[PDB]
This record gives sequence, structure tokens and C-alpha cells, in this order.
Amino acid sequence: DPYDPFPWYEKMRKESPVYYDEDSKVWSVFLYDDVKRVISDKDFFSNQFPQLETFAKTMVSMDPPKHTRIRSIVSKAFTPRIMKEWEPRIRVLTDELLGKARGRDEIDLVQDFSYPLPVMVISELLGVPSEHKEKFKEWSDLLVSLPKSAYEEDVMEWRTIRNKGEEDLSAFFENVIEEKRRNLGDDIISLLIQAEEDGDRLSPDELVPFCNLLLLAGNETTTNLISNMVYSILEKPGTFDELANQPDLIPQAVEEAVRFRAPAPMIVRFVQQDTAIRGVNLKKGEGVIAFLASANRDEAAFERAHEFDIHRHPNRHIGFGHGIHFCLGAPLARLETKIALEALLKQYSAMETISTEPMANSSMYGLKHFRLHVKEA
Ligand code: HEM
Ligand SMILES: C[C@]12CC[C@H]3[C@@H](CCC4=CC(=O)CC[C@@]43C)[C@@H]1CC[C@@H]2O
Repeated sequence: DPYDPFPWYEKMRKESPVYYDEDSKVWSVFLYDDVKRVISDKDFFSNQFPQLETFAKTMVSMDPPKHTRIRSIVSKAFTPRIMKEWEPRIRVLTDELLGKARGRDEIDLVQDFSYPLPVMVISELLGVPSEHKEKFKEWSDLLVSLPKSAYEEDVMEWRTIRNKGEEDLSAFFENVIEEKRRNLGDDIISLLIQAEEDGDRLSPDELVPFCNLLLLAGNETTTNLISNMVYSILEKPGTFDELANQPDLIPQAVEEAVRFRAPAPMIVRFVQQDTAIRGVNLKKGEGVIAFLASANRDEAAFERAHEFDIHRHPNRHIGFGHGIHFCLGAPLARLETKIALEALLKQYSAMETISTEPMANSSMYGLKHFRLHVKEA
């Protein structure tokens, strides 16, 4: 199924590690060392997108020196001491969410927990008032939505609805930013307005797209990370109990979950200058797809790479990327995923995988549905 691409990754890692897809004229790297270099060697592999212009005004499609300046300003709202300030608040949202599924022996992890949590957390951290939370969730859904099919009529119908959602969401953020200027709070928008690098501040044209990027890059990744982590835990007997009895292994397990079932399987780069990888030449301009999922299953990088080992420490996966584009939200994803698993391991003494349905999203590795038989404590 689409939830087991790993045999194919292993095949590619052994048969065509650096593969050229003649049809699309795009490269694909699967070896850990090759993927690591493609996503980190900024001098030879760029993030800028020449042609085919969902990421464009964000720092994801930027290179230095433009990227460096915005990255150093947005980093001030995600420091370790800021993460500790959010912890208690995220714990309350999590308990409220898990609490609603009390009184049932079967739950759907996605619809009842993993999908709504990240939206609820980012909404709360962005200072979205409770009266506008329902409308904010709709906008977010439209932002991370994909068309029914590749049929051009279906694609054009979707673009119109998604472009209006983006316009209304952007306008909503535009007004919130101005309102927060005269009444600053502890919300991320308030923090970004006050952030300054020698007097250099983000403008409204850079602030609004960054807010959209937080939803775009953190909603489904976190949702899938939680889903994939729970699936990996229940897949290996005794692990659920092991984590419940020794709760300080959870962060390590979260890192192993990112290595075992990375929610973002591949990252995209564009050749900046002529170079080579494992006897094969890549010409400047060609698109490269670095498969993080395959790199984290590489047998030459990890011992017993096909086994979920919650005791691996340090974990050198590159599931959050590597280099100047290292996921800005990793501290929040790590915090949010830990709390989610802590809540599950406290509210339930036993959980059993009933059925799963993979997320149909091509560029994503996660579950649409995760039916679980559960026993409350
Ligand atoms: C939940 C698990 C997540 C995973 C596995 C993940 C993965 C990644 C990866 C691999 C990149 C590198 C992109 C590149 O090199 O082109 C990235 C970038 C980024 N992520 Fe995440 N992400 C996650 C969650 C989040 C969250 C929760 C947020 C925000 C709250 C977030 C915000 C960002 C941003 C802003 C960037 C751009 C960094 C830059 O371009 O400098 N991500 N993410
Ligand atoms: C990794 C990522 C999800 C997948 C994105 C990636 C940007 C590049 C990209 C190009 C595509 O056209 C498909 C999605 C991908 C592969 C995103 C940047 C951060 C986000 O989490």
C-alpha cells in the first residue's frame, strides 16, 4: 500500500541511488550521504524555484542572503525558553482534545486527535480569538487542501476556492498584525512584531506569508508525525507499555518516529552549478528530489535501520532536514508530539490497531484514518 514505500526505497538505494526520471527530467537521491549533501550543500543545491511558479513567498523557496535575514528574525519566536512558556498551554489543549474521546472503546486517531491538535495549537499560539477559531480552521483546511484529481476542470475549481481562502486568511492575518501592534501579547504575531536584528524587522509583506507557512509546514507534518509514531509504537509489541512505564524515553521515541516514518518523505532542491553524485553528473537547473524517508532507512547510516528502536540516542536522522533550512518548527513539533503521546499513554492502558487508510497525499507520508481499539485507564 502507499503506507509501505520502504521496499521501494531499499530497491532504489541498491539499484539506482542517483536516478534520472527521463519523463519529468528530474533527479532522485536515496542514499543517506547523498540526501544529506543535496539538502545541505547550499552552494551546489538551491531552494529557489525557477519556473512552475504552493511555496513561493515563503523562506522555504529562498536562498542567502535573503533567506538568512528572515530566518534570523523568525528564529526569535521559537527559542527554548519560548517553548517552555507554550508547554503548559499545549498540555491543556491536548487534555481537552483527548478528553472528548472518553466513553468509547474505538477511536479514529486522525479525526479525533492527530488532525485537530496542530491546528488548535498553532491557532492558540497565533493569538486567534476563540470567536474566530471555527472560521480559522476552515481557512487552514483550504490552505493545506489538494484537488480531487489531476483533471484540469477539478484543478481549476479547487484553485478558485483555495485562492479565495488564501486571500481571506492573508487579510485576516493583515488585520491581526495591525491590532497586535497597539495591543502586544505573548502570541507569535506579537513576538514577530517586536523581533529585531539591529533595527531590521519583518514587514507586513513578509509577516503574512510566514504566518501562512506555519500552517502549511506544521499542520499535516505534526498530524502525520503523531499518527505515524503511534502506529510504529503499536507495531512493535511491548513498546506502548515501555513508554508508559518510563515516560522520559518519549522524546527519543519521537526522534525515532521521525527517522522510522518521516511525515515529510522528500525535500526539493534545484542544481545551482554543475556537479556530480556517485559517478553521475547533474547539470545546473535540473530538479533534485532528496528522499529523507529513504535516507533515514539507509543501512549504511543506521544499524538495523528497518527496526523501530526507541533507545537510539543520539539519533542522526535527517527527517527535519539538514543545514540552513533545518525545520524552524522542530522544537514545536517535538514538544507537541511529546505532549500528545504523554496524554495517550496516560488516558489509555492499552491500544490496538483496528484498521488504517493511507493519506492520499503524494508528497506526504501519513494516515487518513487510524481506527483504534482502546481501553481507558
Ligand atoms: C511535525 C514534523 C515536521 C517535520 C518532519 C518537518 C520537516 C521539515 C523539513 C524537512 C524542512 C526543511 C525544508 C527544506 O530544507 O527545504 C522543514 C522546514 C520548515 N518547517 Fe517543518 N516539519 C515539521 C513540522 C513543522 C512545524 C510544526 C512548523 C511550524 C510550527 C514547521 C515550520 C517549518 C518552516 C517555517 C520551515 C522552513 C525552514 C526554512 O526554510 O528555513 N515545520 N520542515
Ligand atoms: C517538506 C515540506 C512538505 C513537502 C514540500 C516541501 C517543499 C517542496 C515541495 C515541493 C512540492 O511540489 C511538493 C511538496 C514539497 C516536497 C515542504 C517544505 C516544508 C514542508 O514540511
